[PDB]
Order: sequence, then C-alpha cells, then structure tokens
Amino acid sequence: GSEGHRTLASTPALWASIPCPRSELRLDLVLPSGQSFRWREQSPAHWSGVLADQVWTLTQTEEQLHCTVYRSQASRPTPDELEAVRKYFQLDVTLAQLYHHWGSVDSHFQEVAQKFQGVRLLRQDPIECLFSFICSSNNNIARITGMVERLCQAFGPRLIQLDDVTYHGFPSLQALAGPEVEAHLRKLGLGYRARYVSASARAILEEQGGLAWLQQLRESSYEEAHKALCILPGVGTKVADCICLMALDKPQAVPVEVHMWHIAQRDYSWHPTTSQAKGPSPQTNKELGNFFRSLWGPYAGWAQAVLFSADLRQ
DNA sequence: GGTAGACCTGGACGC
DNA sequence: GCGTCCA
DNA sequence: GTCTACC
Ligand SMILES: [Ca+2]
Repeated sequence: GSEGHRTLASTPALWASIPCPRSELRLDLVLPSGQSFRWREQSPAHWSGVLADQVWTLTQTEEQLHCTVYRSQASRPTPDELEAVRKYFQLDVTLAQLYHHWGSVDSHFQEVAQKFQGVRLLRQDPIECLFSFICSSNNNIARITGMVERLCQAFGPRLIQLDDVTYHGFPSLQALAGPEVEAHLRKLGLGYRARYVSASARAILEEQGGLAWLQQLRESSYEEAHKALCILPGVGTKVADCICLMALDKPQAVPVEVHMWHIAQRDYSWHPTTSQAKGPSPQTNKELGNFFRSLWGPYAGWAQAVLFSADLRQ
C-alpha cells in the first residue's frame, strides 16, 4: 500500500495533475528514446526516475500528466514541485505549433509525424547530460542505460528506496573527479569510456573553471558552446551536439550519427555535396547537420528527435 | 586537412 | 553453439 | 563515436 512504486489507481490522493494532452507529450516516446537514460517503466505506463533531486513516478491519461513524488508525511506534489516537472518537459514550448511548421515545410515529416505525436525535448541537467552521453559513444542504448545506472549507484547520493530499487542522484563533479574513479568505472563495465569520465571531470574542475564554466554555456551561443564542449575528453561533435540540444538550450543543434544518416539517405535521398567524402566523416556529418537546420529551422534538433524517435520504434 | 583502425561490451544475427 | 556486427 | 597515427 504505502510501500513500493505507486500507481495512479493504488494511491489516488498522492497524485496531482498537469493539463497536458498526449498530442503534446508521450512519455512512452520520450523517456526511453535516448534523451535521458534514467527513467524506468516500473509499472505499465508508469515511469519512475529522479527529477530535480527527488524521485517521481509519472503516468498520463488523454488530457492529463499525472505526477507523484517521494521525498515527512507522504503527500501530493505541490504547485512549485509540479512546476519543476513542467520545466523538465519544457511544457511552455507548444508541440502542436512546431509539428505544424515542420510539417508545412517537409511533406515527409508530415507523414511520419501523424503517427508519432508528443515527441519533445527534455530540459536536462548539464552534468548528467555531459557524462551520460560521454557514455553513449560507439555503444547501444541498452548498455548505456546500465552503465549510467551503475555509475550513479557507485558515485551518486542515495535518495530513497522503492521496492528493491534504491535511487541515486547523478554524481557530482568532485565525485567523478575523485581518485581511482576510472579504475572503479572499468570494473563497472564502462570500458575505455571510464577514462573519459574521470578525465573530463578533472578537466572541468581543474582547467575550465568548474561547474560555472558549463552552466555558463546556456547563455553562450550554439557555436561557442559546441566548440567549448569538444575540448573535454570523449566529447566529439555528436556528443557535444546532444549536450547542446538537450541541456544547453540550443534547439537548433542536430546530432548526426548512424540513425540520421540512414534517414537522410532513405527518406530524403540526401548526398553530401561540398564535403570531400561520400560517406560518414567529420566534414559530411557537419554538412548533414546543416542540411537539417536549413530544412527544419531554429528547432531542427527537436524535429530530429521526432524522426529519430520514430525510427527506434521501428 | 582528410582519412583509416583500433577500441570496452554484450545483445543480435547468421552459418 | 561461436565469430562478425554494431550501437 | 572519439581519438590518434599518417599521407
Ligand atoms: Ca559504428
């Protein structure tokens, strides 16, 4: 009853709503599609994870987004706490308006879009996003998810326990920068990326000015921000773009990897023109990225997510 | 400047 | 069952 | 995917 992960049915008095149609958000389409790797559908249609340093379970109906929080006496979320949810899902950005525009300028996006509504971008914490994606290079979403999990249990603050699941907050810079962190990560199976995590944590804290240097990129320009990130070990154009798009408020950023290449070739018959190479390469990926921006506009990254997400789901 | 190859790891094929 | 793929 | 050795 008062134990385990909650469900809307089981503990009615403990949930609160947020007007939000599925047309504007589909948890099942955004939470497991490679934006964040920390949400789990513990119960059908119920997703649990850490959001703004507290554990939440989310679930939706046709017109509402139901929220519950586990912090004191168990109670429904407060308006302020809920706002944190609204901010996390950038619910101010209207998806109907964006889909309309992308659809207007892209007959293909229109077709695909009809079947995959509610795919939007989560507004993630810079740090969690930096290291989670440092873990994403040359690797699949399933492993990535596990790695990030083991990483948070070993170095993140212990939050609360639900059933046999103990939640952890994402590790701090100091923690990741710690002595012997890499060796520990290797044992947790992060592979050669173990070194990137340790190295980037130290680089940020000991060479770039700390947390402030990262949190300052939100005011910077996509171009600036992207160049800065690339300095860090294990962070290339692709990783940098994900961070730009998902944590640094650069909605025009478009991550180019195997998925978008297939899409570009199969659905747009795209080919590199200025670049030197015919296949994937630093020059061509950059070009593909430009192609998508000119096609979709300032929120290309968000559009990219729609097709990217609808691709995984097929 | 613009390539090739190696690289931790493990669920997927495919023979 | 194993070696090559591939994310 | 990122990084490094190399024409
Ligand atoms: Ca590959």
